Amino acid sequence: QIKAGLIWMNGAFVPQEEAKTSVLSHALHYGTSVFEGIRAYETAKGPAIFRLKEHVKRFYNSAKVLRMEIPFAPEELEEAIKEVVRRNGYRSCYIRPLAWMGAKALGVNPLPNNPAEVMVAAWEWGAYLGEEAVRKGARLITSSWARFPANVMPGKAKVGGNYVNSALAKMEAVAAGADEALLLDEEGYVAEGSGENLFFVRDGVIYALEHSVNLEGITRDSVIRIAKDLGYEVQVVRATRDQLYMADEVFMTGTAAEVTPVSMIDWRPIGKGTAGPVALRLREVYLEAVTGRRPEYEGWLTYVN
Amino acid sequence: QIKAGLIWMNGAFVPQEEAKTSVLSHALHYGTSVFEGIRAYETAKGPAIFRLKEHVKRFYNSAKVLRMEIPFAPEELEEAIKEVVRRNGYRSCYIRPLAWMGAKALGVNPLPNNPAEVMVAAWEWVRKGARLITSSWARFPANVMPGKAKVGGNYVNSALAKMEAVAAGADEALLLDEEGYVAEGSGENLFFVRDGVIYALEHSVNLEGITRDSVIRIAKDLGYEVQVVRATRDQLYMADEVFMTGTAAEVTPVSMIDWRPIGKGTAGPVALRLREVYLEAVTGRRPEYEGWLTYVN
Amino acid sequence: QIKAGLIWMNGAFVPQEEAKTSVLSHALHYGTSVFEGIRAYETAKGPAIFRLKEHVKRFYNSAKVLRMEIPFAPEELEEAIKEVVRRNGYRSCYIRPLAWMGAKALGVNPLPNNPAEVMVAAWEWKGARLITSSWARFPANVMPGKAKVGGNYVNSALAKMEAVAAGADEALLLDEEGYVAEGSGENLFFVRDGVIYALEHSVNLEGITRDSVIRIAKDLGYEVQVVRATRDQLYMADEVFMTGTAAEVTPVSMIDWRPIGKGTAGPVALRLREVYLEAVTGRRPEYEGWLTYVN
Ligand SMILES: *Cc1c(COP(=O)(O)O)cnc(C)c1O
Ligand SMILES: *Cc1c(COP(=O)(O)O)cnc(C)c1O
Ligand SMILES: *Cc1c(COP(=O)(O)O)cnc(C)c1O
Ligand SMILES: [Cl-]
Ligand SMILES: [Cl-]
Ligand SMILES: [Cl-]
Repeated sequence: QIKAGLIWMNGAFVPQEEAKTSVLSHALHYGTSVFEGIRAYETAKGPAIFRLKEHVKRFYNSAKVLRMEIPFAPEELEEAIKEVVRRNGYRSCYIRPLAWMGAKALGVNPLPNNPAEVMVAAWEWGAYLGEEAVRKGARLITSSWARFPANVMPGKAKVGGNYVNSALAKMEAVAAGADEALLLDEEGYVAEGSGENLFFVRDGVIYALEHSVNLEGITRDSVIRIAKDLGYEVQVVRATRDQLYMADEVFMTGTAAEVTPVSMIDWRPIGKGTAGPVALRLREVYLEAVTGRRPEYEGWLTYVN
Repeated sequence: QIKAGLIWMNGAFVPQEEAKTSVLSHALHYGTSVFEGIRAYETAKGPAIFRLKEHVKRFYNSAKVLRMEIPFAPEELEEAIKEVVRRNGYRSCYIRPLAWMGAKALGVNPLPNNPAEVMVAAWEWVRKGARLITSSWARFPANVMPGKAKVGGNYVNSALAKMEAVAAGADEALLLDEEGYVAEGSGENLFFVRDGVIYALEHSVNLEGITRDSVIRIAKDLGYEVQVVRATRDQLYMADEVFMTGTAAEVTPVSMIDWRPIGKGTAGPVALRLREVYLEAVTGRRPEYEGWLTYVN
Repeated sequence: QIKAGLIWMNGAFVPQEEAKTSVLSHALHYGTSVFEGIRAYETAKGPAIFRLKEHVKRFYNSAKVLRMEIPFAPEELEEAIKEVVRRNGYRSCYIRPLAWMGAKALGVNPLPNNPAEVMVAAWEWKGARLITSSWARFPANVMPGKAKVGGNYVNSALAKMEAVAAGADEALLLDEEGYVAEGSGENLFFVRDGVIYALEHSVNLEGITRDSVIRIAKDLGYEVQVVRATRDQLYMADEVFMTGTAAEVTPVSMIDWRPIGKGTAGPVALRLREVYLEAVTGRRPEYEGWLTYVN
């Protein structure tokens, strides 16, 4: 499977083969888990975790939505997140904290299963997209699956069950020949990708999409701050698929996707048909920030060493 | 059970006992009435009615939505509201102006019943925070009921929600709109605070609160950044603070929603400061906000 | 019929009489066409087309929504538009560019019909009373509301007919959720306590007149906010007005038989309208950039 190595399991690191849970775990049956996507980027000062506290804060916030009790102080989880990097001797890596309801009972109500089991795993990237691919840009296709209304699934939380919607949309997009899916909300407005927030640029202005039913991305937040620091005007608005069709540029953000320009949506080219200068510039500054080359953004980094 | 005393009835004051209307009144059958909630607070210079002008304007605006004709000039209603306070010797009181379609006919169309009958009555009138529960009743879409007006019929929705919330052990209900976003309480506008920024909910299908308006101005004067946004229930769950505003509720901190504590689980500093400046304003202790007060004496 | 005169038909001008297309044209059966509305106003320096490039850009943008191919460069279309005014001797006129899918086939899919055929035609050019329509403007995933696609106007046509039959001048469409959207072909604004409120784009077309009015309003010193609005927010507004190439800035004095403010055209709407007219007729140096002098 995934080459994670030593995994933190409820308080102590164990070999990957020991990082297993009962197949009767509530979360494996009812999607009652919460997770985070965190990255450590190598610097000449060792690995630096990007916006660790903001991600951990969201982790506990997601748990609160499910009334899930995480039996560890945020400080303990933060230490575990730094340790999973050190103990495995990783430089750059992806970190996946997970809290899930165990196998105490299988009634749909997860309360009797509290407190939640928790683990932190991390693994290295197999490959990265090169500048050629980034410039060609991602191709999106609008999904036939709508992102869930705000009173159907908790869209501000990274709750496991939520991703059945993301999985269905992603599979559909790939089957259609696209790189990613663009989900609309039930009313017909653009929501977000299967796991990425959307932005578009028109006549010099950068438009971030309102939160609506989307997750409040930390990369999105980072990109907006960076854009403003560079002197760009940033507006937050609700958008339709055809506002994106006629945008000068479109790009998406996410911990895994960083800043990814989108060159085509529903087989309709965006602007020049390749990544545009704004998205390529934002991506560069963002990468400079996460890899510790921007003193003004060092506050966002937590050095493991 | 209400100790209203002298009530202004279509032009003249009469004892509470005499303030009655036909049970064939259109409004008692079809909810065709409009009302307001106005408060008078005691100050060093006597009772002061808070934002009288704004409330009366909305009273007439609500009537317009129903194509209801109020047979009095706003100035006359304003005098009656001041008199209801004076004549009853009130200082701190709740004032309830009410215009309703009468008993001329009972066809559902209220036009034949114009002009409306009008009456004005009044009666003498935290850190733990209020507990809310999200309702199973959604606030009406903007093309179903006039959500910007205080129309009587609208409150069947509020009544159902409030009843459900209290039965569930909460202090107030939090209504969502039909699309699933947060709307407002049964009779209060909502706000939340996150990372130092105050978020006032967009008007959407909610009533444009005068207390909400007041709080925003106060917040800005204090130096807080205020953003007007649409919000989901979980954005509130993760807020540092959340509070409600309304004439009766003033500025009320909300410490818990759906049994999920908000922030520290007790009233937060921001909501408390806004409430304090608001109470200072309505009691005549803020010169910069004196324009909002109408002194009875 | 319309007194268009010489019409540009896929590259060359021909008498109106010859400006015809097969009744088997895809667009005549399935609404697969795109168009624009552009005006030329007389100025001291001759006819001037208002914001020509922005309109042409939207024309091509509308085509992209339908994956329609326009076999001419924007520059060529812009020249044709200027020429339709010159050749016909027009001073103040309405210009109607149109790109439509032809008669190559009649399967609903329009791709086999590309490239589109194109034509450019032109003709010399109290407060409105509105009634809220029983037809909702289409959701953003039902019809492309940011594009001037022919088929979209069946919705506008139905709303307009209803409004007129009800005794009003124009229709006010709500979106499916119940919020105000726009008129059959005009963007909406309202004024309350000195502030001008432009409606968010939601499912509406991004009007060029709306854009011009917002800039003018800001330049005059007005505070402008962009919001979502309900019908009763309009009922209680001090003023309500709508914008569009044909409607310019039109004040709205009544909605659903409920008077707006004074019940007559208000000062803000009337002023924006007058300043807009001054801009399009070349009397405001600050807005000269928006004009294209034909001569
Ligand atoms: C994780 C996630 C994102 C991206 O948020 P980041 O904090 O930028 O990683 C966006 N949308 C969804 C649905 C997500 O789960
Ligand atoms: C009266 C009312 C409010 C609060 O408005 P205030 O002007 O602040 O008193 C909020 N929501 C509803 C539904 C109301 O009826
Ligand atoms: C053309 C149109 C408008 C007006 O836009 P302008 O660019 O100002 O002419 C508004 N709504 C619709 C549906 C339209 O087709
Ligand atoms: Cl397609
Ligand atoms: Cl619960
Ligand atoms: Cl009516």
